[PDB]
Amino acid sequence: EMEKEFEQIDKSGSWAAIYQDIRHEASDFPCRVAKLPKNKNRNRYRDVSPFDHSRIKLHQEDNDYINASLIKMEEAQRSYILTQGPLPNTCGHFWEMVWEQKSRGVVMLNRVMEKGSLKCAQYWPQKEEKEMIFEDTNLKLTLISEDIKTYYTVRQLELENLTTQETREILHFHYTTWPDFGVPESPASFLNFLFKVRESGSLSPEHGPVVVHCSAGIGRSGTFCLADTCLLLMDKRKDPSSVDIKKVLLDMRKFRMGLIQTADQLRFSYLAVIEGAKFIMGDSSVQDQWKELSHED
Ligand SMILES: O=C(O)C(=O)Nc1sc2c(c1C(=O)O)CCOC2
Repeated sequence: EMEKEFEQIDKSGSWAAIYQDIRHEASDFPCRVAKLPKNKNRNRYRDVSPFDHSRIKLHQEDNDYINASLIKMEEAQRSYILTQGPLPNTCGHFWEMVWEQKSRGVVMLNRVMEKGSLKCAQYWPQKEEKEMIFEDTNLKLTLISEDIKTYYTVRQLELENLTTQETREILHFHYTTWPDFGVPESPASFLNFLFKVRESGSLSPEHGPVVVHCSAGIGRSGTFCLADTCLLLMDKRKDPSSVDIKKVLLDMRKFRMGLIQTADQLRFSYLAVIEGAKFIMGDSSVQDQWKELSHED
């Protein structure tokens, strides 16, 4: 079990070296388009880029570049798009991505402001009466409503492709108390948020991949995707002991660099997957306990 692994790791206390090891083994593939001079103002961090092979291409003639990747989990049969927090010049690209890729959900794990700094553009309308038009990629976006909980909010957004006037509804799941380079307050509130995204239908192979972002699209997003895929993998077979957590993080880092930013986020992933296995293994009663524990209202 991952659970025995956990206990070994904790008792020796070697999370850092374990994480060190993941970092040393992770793949390294080129990011030449991300590094082209034209794309400088499209990347938020110099040292966080999409790999060329897995990047998302915009369906524009101009410049198809966005800092986003498709994480395509073959065995689990689930994909996500991981991306950075949109910059002020790329919010139009971000929604073009959502449109072209046919996503139904956007999972945001950061606040706009963190640690004194602007981690992300305000890329969605905070009120119904004030829509956003993105003239560059010709899209319009309206808040339809939202559902504010103590640690998270769910918005319903209407996205319109102005050119054809086709519209779609996007669900936005905003986790607002997961610290940059930190962990959730607990596995319970993490799982509570994750199962809310799952319940909503957005992960569900009739839609495009869910878009997951934090500020860089690697630390908080990798943690979220790692726990989700681990639980999925375990569901298809009903076999916890077939899931190798480190190795699934390593399959994911084939598609985007840097997924999971610290050893305690790695450690939090084992906690999350070990708690969530109770639900996958057929005690659905823990779901309701997570919700209590989480203090959602
Ligand atoms: O938002 C996250 O969870 C995340 O991965 N962020 C990251 S990863 C990363 C940075 C940041 C940041 O927010 O400043 C700054 C550059 O180094 C790597």
